[PDB]
Amino acid sequence: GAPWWKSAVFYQVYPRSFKDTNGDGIGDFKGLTEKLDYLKGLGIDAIWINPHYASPNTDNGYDISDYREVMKEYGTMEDFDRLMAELKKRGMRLMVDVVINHSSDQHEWFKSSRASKDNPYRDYYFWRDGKDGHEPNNYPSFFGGSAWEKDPVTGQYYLHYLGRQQPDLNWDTPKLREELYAMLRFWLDKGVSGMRFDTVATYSKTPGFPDLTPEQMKNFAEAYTQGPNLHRYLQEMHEKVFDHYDAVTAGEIFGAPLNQVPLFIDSRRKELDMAFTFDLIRYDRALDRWHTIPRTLADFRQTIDKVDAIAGEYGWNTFFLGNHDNPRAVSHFGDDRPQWREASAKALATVTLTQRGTPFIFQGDELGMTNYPFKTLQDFDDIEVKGFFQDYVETGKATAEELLTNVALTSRDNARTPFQWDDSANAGFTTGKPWLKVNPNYTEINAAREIGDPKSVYSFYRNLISIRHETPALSTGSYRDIDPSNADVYAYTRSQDGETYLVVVNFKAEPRSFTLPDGMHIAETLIESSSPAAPAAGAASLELQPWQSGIYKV
Ligand SMILES: [Ca+2]
Repeated sequence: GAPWWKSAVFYQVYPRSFKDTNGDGIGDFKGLTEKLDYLKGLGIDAIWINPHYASPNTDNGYDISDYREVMKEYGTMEDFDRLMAELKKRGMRLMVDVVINHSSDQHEWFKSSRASKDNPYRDYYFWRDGKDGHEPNNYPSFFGGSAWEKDPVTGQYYLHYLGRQQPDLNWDTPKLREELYAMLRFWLDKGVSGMRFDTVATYSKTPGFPDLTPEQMKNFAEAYTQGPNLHRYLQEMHEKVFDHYDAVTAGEIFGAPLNQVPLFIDSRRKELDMAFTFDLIRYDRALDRWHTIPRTLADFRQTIDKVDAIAGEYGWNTFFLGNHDNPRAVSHFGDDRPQWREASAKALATVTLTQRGTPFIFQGDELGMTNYPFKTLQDFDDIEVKGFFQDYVETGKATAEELLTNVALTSRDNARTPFQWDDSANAGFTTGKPWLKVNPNYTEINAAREIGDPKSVYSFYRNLISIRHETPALSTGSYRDIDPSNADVYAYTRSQDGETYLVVVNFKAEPRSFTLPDGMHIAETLIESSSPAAPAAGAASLELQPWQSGIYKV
């Protein structure tokens, strides 16, 4: 019998934008804890929360200044415990975000580290001499300018792949690794059911920090995942920590080449249980990460196929169409125009809940929430956008207008707009002023209107989730794409123990025909979206309306 997490449905909560209960315009623990019935009624088994630790919030939780206290905005340790207690009451599990590629520069380790060259915490981080009057090498940072930042106190530079205020932690130092393990135990001893490892692939640094080649320079993300001790560190963590608990582990394997993913998730390797990969969510993103490249369904399905293949027999994939780091699912993979939004958010739901892997639903997608209509660069909270302005506008590579028009479609802030609960002031997210503006379409896209309506996107999510739970083939069954070259109609089977299901999803806003594989016939129709009528028992083909989806037993 396969583990519980292979057949669970996860939901991702970005606490900052989920539910505010005290008017500061920032979501919090009490807010999440109040919405657990909503989550439970949806069908959700397990929730992954974004970072909830003490932080200066230069990168909204991903710069942690104390790994053993909760973030002051979210509430208190007691609130957190209540959150756990309430989830347990409902038979739900918590996965937390674990952010140990870097800490905050306000962490006490970094404060001590930077204080002098000879202190017990110097090697908890990377400090290095400049070269030829400048940085130690040509590493760029994700968040703009150099990955190296000079400290006048010592004259040395420290490494930061992320923002200046997120110094990278030095995993080559045994005492630092040991501290990380003791920290992971402090959370696991409290009964957390899962841990999601932020940028898990960049823990290992290249010895000698040589320069990146001009090639490696255009794809720095990948270069940062090539550290030679990476897998030895992941194995040690497992042996010293995960072996002693029963929590599931999942890595954000950002920037790694797809062929290396099995090293992280082959269960025989005793590293991680599940992979978040980014081949799909970035399949139409340019190497600079702010332009987009036109792709088709054929690219979409071929990427999924490849990613499926690498899980193999002993590895396991999560599956996701959206997260706090990417544009909104229906906007990016669907068609969010008002006449197609609901139909294509339904079709993407069918995709999400029939993939082989553990699906993760990002807060708000079950309502068909969309990208935000940003109007000026000042509308972005996102430090990644500030970084693009620094790297591309101030250098004369692009104008402010070219940045705006492109990052409007790609920016993480599209995912971070407050969750749309009802059509009251600010979608009922807060009674104060939201930290990031609510999307005006809230008057038409809100949980209250959606739950009341059997034909809504929400109701469709709920129904799909019930179907998935009832049908083991749809979680753990094999996956086979009927026709990978087809750019109109996505279609594939899921099979387990003699039972085979067929999923067919029209990606065109026009009617289309689908012909079943020779000798395959529709036995039953489990569900359809945007269909006027189910096929007949024995059908050898299908007619599809714009954006129609369906799951059929064959
Ligand atoms: Ca609050």
